Amino acid sequence: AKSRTIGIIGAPFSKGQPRGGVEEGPTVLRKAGLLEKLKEQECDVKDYGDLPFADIPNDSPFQIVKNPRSVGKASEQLAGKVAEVKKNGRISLVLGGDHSLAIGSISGHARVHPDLGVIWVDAHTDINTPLTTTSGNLHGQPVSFLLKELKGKIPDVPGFSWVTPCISAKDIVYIGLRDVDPGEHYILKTLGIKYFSMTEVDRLGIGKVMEETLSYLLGRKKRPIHLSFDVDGLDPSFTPATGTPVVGGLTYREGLYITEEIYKTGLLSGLDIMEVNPSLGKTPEEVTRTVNTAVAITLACFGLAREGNHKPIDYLN
Amino acid sequence: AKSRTIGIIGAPFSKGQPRGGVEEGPTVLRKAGLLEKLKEQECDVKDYGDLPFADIPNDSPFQIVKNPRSVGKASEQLAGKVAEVKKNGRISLVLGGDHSLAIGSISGHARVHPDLGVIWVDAHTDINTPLTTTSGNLHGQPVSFLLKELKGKIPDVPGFSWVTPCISAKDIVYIGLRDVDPGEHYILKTLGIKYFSMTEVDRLGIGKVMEETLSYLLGRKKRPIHLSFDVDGLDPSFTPATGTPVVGGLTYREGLYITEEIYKTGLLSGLDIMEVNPSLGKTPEEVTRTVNTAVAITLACFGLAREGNHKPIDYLN
Amino acid sequence: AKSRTIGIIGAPFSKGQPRGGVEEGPTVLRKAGLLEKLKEQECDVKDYGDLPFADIPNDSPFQIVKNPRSVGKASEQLAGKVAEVKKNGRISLVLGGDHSLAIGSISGHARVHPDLGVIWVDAHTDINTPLTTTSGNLHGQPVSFLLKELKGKIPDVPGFSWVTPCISAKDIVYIGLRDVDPGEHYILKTLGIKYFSMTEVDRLGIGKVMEETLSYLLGRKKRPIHLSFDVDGLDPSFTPATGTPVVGGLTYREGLYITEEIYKTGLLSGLDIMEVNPSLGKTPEEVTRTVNTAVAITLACFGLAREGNHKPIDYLN
Ligand SMILES: N[C@H]1CN[C@H](C(=O)O)[C@@H]1CCC[B-](O)(O)O
Ligand SMILES: N[C@H]1CN[C@H](C(=O)O)[C@@H]1CCC[B-](O)(O)O
Ligand SMILES: N[C@H]1CN[C@H](C(=O)O)[C@@H]1CCC[B-](O)(O)O
Ligand SMILES: [Mn+2]
Ligand SMILES: [Mn+2]
Ligand SMILES: [Mn+2]
Ligand SMILES: [Mn+2]
Ligand SMILES: [Mn+2]
Ligand SMILES: [Mn+2]
Repeated sequence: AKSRTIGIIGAPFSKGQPRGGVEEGPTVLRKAGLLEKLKEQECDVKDYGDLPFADIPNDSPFQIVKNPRSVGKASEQLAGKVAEVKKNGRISLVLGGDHSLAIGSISGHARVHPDLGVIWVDAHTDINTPLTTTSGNLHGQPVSFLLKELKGKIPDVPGFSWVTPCISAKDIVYIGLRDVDPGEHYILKTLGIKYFSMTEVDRLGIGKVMEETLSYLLGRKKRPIHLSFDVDGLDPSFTPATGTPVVGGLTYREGLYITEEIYKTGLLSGLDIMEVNPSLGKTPEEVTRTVNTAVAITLACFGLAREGNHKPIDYLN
Repeated sequence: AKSRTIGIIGAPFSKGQPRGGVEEGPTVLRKAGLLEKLKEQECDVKDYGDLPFADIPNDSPFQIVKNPRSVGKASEQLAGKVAEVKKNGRISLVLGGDHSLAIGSISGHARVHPDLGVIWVDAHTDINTPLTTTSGNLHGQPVSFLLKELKGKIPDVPGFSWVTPCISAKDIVYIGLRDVDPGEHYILKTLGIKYFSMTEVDRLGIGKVMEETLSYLLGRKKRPIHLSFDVDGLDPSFTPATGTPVVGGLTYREGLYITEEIYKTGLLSGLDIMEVNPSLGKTPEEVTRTVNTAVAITLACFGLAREGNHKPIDYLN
Repeated sequence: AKSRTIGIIGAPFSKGQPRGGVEEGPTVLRKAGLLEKLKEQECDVKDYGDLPFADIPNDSPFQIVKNPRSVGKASEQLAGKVAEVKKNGRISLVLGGDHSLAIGSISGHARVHPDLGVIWVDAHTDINTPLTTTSGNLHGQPVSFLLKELKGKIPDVPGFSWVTPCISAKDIVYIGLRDVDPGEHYILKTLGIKYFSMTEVDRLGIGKVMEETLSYLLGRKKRPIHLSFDVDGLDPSFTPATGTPVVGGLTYREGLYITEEIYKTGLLSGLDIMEVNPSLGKTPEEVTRTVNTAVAITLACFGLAREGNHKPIDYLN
């Protein structure tokens, strides 16, 4: 089935942020048996392997922006790989790797499906520009590079000349926001982007959040869905092995609900599983908890339901 | 009052599953002060003791089905004990023991009140038949033995010739589901059983879940309610000393809400507190946490309200 | 701005309850950087200091009521300090200290704003009278001293002759109740006080809870809001270093939701942050978790939003 035909892309890349270990995310998600688990769920899985990201020595900052050429090149390569998977009629499944890789993942997905609408699950908006950033970490900026409305607000950053903004402010929905920088809040409000911060989740419940998200993106006409999932979108009691944990996040149940609802549209076309950092657990159990939650999230995207699943056969015979 | 008149039955039985210790459930719930706590809540409590379950040596399997004669006999004896408590005008309170004991609890209760509706609080449906089961553990099959629509799908299992299905698929509501076998999902869907898996709980909220459950069972006419509570229905952060724990369960609040709402009907007629296994805690605190949550759930069933309680006297005099 | 103009009052007082350490609540909230954090959020903060509470030797009980003169005097002094802050056109921010101090905090606030409405966030009603109390702890009685409908039910307690009931039963809404004494439940029902015990929160969701609370208090016309927040209203998994912890409380998210909603009215006029006890943590982390949650609560009251905040400047220039 279309909704269960997958192309796995490993993106072992960490230079969009300063914490070592996020490059081990594809390895640990594979070691947990993600591919096997998906195959046991009637998925047609093709593994495109782990992208080689050749070292760029002397990758000096663009102002405060760290490793621009490396981040630019990794996303550029990933865009080509995602476009190939999309041309092969498969849902692209990007195993990260820091969230700067979403530049390549969506850009690549938008080359084959330009009418796509994004669902961004994160505690963070990742919408800082190279000029509003105070950290210079590119995993906090991918959305600014992708938005058509911010063309003219993005300076010429080395490694990013290949980037053409592929999404309008109306084609993205945020879910799980709770750590937004002033520049980002300003951008979010002046561009009128649709979002459900934890405040809206608390007000409405995840049921109405999903009803509104899917209606806002798909109401007019069915279109492909790109879900960019930052594991820090979920509460640190579920995904603690991550770079930027923020308290009061989405529960394990809320995460499964989001992904179950997306599955049920039959329109998932791209998926990013990001910011899993296996060297950031306080104990080895914190690492396995994060990886297991990330696996459970991914499996929900491709049909795994809490009410159960069965094959189209008579089990009472 | 009818809703606070109780007959306690201990069912120290473990052979419906492979993990030792669940037979200690009645002991540990009693030691926690359950009887005394109920009496402090204006309950008329009579203790019918712990059933003796005389050893059946040479209880060889029926195909893959383990200890069929022992499970069959324990349920058969429990049905007789429950029918006696029901004849004595008391709400039967079965302290388990594994969930295969629900065969006897509900069969026994249905002898006195054949019009009863069942609320099944669990992470599992427990509706495998002796032919769909892959484990052969009878705690995973009690509902299949009880359903009238499955008559002809249940083979002649040694120890179960006394069983006559007493409930129709429309007389049961499941709450908390999150671990359903394929055969069970097939049965659940083809029989059109009403259920609220974690997915529906997430979508609707526990408020609407309870409104729908009580309307669905009591809308046509008021009838007696049998609540079969498996402690694994709740999240393992609340009930960890249990055999088959599954992440993402019902919260402590959701468990208290379900039982509050049932109490308020004035129609609770039978209660099962099952799967408490005091030898399955990782620490002694995990055991006391489980037992305390089970006690709290029980007290809500017999009137303990979070808003408070008061006697019909003038407290300001 | 009115909603961000604050007068800080430290109330290091513990004699309304028997557990030592709650007098250290103002110290630990200050050490966490509360004042500085408020100033970084565009608040105009004036610090009125920590009240000196002189020892009252020979403070004999009034029946079972412990330290009546000390509790009466601390509240009396606090009422004078709150009235001063209110006359200076600032929102009074009381850092406690036990909940007995709410006698002084609301009485003082009502002298300047007699039309105020009270939101009481707590696991408890604190509405026991000196005659319904079984513990004799005055932090479990402040509402009874304040209610006009209970005039004639409050005996002449030494230290409280200065007290004039300033609020009617219709001017108070409780949120998070789950541990109510019989006498308190009787008072709550016979006076017809509006409340959302954890049962109503579970039923309605915090969104509807807040909608109803604000409509019930502000419906007729805008009036000043007094939020008396007891950190035990929140679940002990968020605020464990407190005297009277009760399981199944409001979540970190729900607490922030209540305070974000109150901020948005622009009508917060009085705030109490009570029952933080830094000597009641099991680990040093339990203390920092409680203090951090209490800081987050206070900050949402003065504008800190989870969707983010920005200054009225062009961030894209
Ligand atoms: N503290 C946040 C908000 N802004 C910061 C930045 O701009 O560097 C961090 C970005 C998180 C990226 B993430 O969502 O992929 O984790
Ligand atoms: N993992 C579940 C689903 N089905 C399995 C089986 O058929 O043996 C397990 C039974 C649990 C019993 B219980 O609900 O009483 O806890
Ligand atoms: N268990 C409660 C209810 N009544 C008791 C009392 O009257 O002393 C306890 C007081 C807690 C007050 B507090 O909310 O300020 O913590
Ligand atoms: Mn991100
Ligand atoms: Mn993030
Ligand atoms: Mn069960
Ligand atoms: Mn179960
Ligand atoms: Mn209080
Ligand atoms: Mn309290």
